[PDB]
Amino acid sequence: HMTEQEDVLAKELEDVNKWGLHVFRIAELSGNRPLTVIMHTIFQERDLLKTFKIPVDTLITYLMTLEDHYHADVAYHNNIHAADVVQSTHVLLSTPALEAVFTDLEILAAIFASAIHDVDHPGVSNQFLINTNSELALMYNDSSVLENHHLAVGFKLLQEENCDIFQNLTKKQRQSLRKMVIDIVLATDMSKHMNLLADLKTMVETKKVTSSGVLLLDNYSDRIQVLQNMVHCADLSNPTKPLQLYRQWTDRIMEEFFRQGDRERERGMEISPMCDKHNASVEKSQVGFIDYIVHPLWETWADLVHPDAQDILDTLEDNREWYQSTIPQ
Amino acid sequence: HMTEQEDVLAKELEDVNKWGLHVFRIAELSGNRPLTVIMHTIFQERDLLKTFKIPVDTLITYLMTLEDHYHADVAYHNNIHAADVVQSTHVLLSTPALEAVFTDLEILAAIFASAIHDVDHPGVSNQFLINTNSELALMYNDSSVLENHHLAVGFKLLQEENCDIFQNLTKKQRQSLRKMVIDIVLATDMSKHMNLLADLKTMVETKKVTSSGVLLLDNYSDRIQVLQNMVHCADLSNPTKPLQLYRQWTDRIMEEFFRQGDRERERGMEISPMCDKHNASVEKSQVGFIDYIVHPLWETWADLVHPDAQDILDTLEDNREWYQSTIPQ
Ligand SMILES: CCCCOc1cc(C[C@@H]2CNC(=O)N2)ccc1OC
Ligand SMILES: CCCCOc1cc(C[C@@H]2CNC(=O)N2)ccc1OC
Ligand SMILES: [Mg+2]
Ligand SMILES: [Mg+2]
Ligand SMILES: [Zn+2]
Ligand SMILES: [Zn+2]
Repeated sequence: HMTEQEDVLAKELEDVNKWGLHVFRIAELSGNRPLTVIMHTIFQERDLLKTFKIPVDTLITYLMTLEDHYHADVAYHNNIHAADVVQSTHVLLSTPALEAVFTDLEILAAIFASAIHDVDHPGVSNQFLINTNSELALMYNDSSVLENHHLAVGFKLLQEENCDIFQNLTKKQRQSLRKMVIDIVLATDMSKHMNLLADLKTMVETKKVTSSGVLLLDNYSDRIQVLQNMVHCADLSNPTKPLQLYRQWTDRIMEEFFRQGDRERERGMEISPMCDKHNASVEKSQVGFIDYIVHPLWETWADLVHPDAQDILDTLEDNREWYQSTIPQ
Repeated sequence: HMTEQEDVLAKELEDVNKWGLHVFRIAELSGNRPLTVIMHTIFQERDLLKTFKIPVDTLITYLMTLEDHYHADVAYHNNIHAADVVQSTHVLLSTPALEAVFTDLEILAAIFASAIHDVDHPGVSNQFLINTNSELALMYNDSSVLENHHLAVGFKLLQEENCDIFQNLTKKQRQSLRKMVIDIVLATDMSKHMNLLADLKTMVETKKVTSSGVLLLDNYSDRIQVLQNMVHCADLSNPTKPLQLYRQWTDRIMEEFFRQGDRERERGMEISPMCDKHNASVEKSQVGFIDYIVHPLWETWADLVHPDAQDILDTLEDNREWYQSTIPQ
């Protein structure tokens, strides 16, 4: 048996409540199982195994199969990105503006949704699967193709031998969870982003708070909408992390994009924007990504949970300043 | 070779442009192939084989497989209902208010959509497939489960040997058709009906007509919306047909509903509304169906194509009066 100083994985896992968790280091030290150990740590930390009577060996067995179904040959959409979205949602769930707001079931749904939200991603976009007449695009009628697929795989895996982590939820619990999880993952579809954000701004206009700053969320509609946006912000959280995490995420999305561009090229198709290795502006793309998508979203979020997300918003403008100012790589 | 007086099938098929076509008689006389002969007649009549260079043996082969994938053990959602929706859309396409309004591609899409809109229906509702945790509900995330499935089957069958009736459309034609067909079939989802109708009323408020009464439809949005509502009206056209057709449709939907109710019963589930053979009011249900769904829809349609649908609307109030007035069966 090892000493505290020796068990470097447990040591890193103590940072699970922090924005800026060294998730790549956790991936390396867990033997490429970041999703499994991070999910397990989060479930213990939130006392979710006890609350829903999830048997630990059932949780581990489900986590392993789910993690097995992220592709390790995909540079960005893989188990490490899933672990990062899970961990980022976990931190956002604990912002003071949201203190005691969500039930345990809603917390389960948000973390479970984050965990499966990209399962079995092939490293190519919805648009590429539509344009190449893939079996998934045919199956799903060109509409939210991957996000529909992530949901169906994440639920189906629950039926494997000893994988049903929801076996002791009541029928009604399982039905509400399912509903919430579907609503959250479908909302990760980037073609939904402009309306999601437009409607988030609208609900922030008429938000109600207790005198001590806690949000009041009285109904399903308002509750689910915060959770959809929360997970979406978690998904789009790379540029708000410490620069050295951020840069690694940027190298991985570019590598994945370039590989799609190469498939397009050998298939004789037009190369999609930002997917051409011979014609790339990595830094300018990040500045555009931040100016057009990431900052508008995080500014509205910070409004919703004011002043909780101020440091996140400062880091984001800093990283934007850095990508804007650097000498190209 | 037969005489005109002997070829009773060709004789019935001359009624293809009429509301009140004897579709059950066509089913019997075609050897249970109403969808095939009615689609073929409509394609010839509209000169669609020539316009899109569909080879006749390709059309027939696709029609036969598509018709084979409607279930003959299902009382209502079967090949005869598909043939009736196809034929009813065909007549609505020819209302004077819509004279020369739609391109040939849009006409193809509406008739093709009608033809596949219920393919492989199992005779049980979306809600039953969700409640029994079926593989389709899992696949499609509880959302438009059957309508997603109808689309995916109708497109997939095109890939069978000699079934590609769209082989000579340009890539861009095939892409617009696909888009239109998906938009039309997804709109047949009854959970979409209240919003479809609310939005149809809104567009009727600001509709524009030429001085001779032809609708002006300048953009995709307005065009697709009329086609969605057209096919939806065709789907919900049973109570607007001559009484003796109407009554046969009513016996078939009740029989299908009762069979679902029986599956629910033997599975020990609660029996869904109108699915309990031991507790049914066939006539009152039709009056409710007309008052709540069918008449509100057809009144708005008749507004849109005024005065074209007046006879349809008169027949509907007549049939409603009849079901209201009868001695229970
Ligand atoms: C390609 C450069 C511009 C965009 O950058 C990024 C884009 C994303 C969104 C991904 C890409 N596809 C998605 O559906 N979600 C995430 C991280 C990124 O960089 C760190
Ligand atoms: C069950 C009696 C009340 C409803 O009657 C009818 C309902 C329909 C709509 C069908 C039923 N399900 C659907 O998705 N579309 C069609 C014909 C009917 O009667 C002639
Ligand atoms: Mg995704
Ligand atoms: Mg249907
Ligand atoms: Zn993601
Ligand atoms: Zn139908």
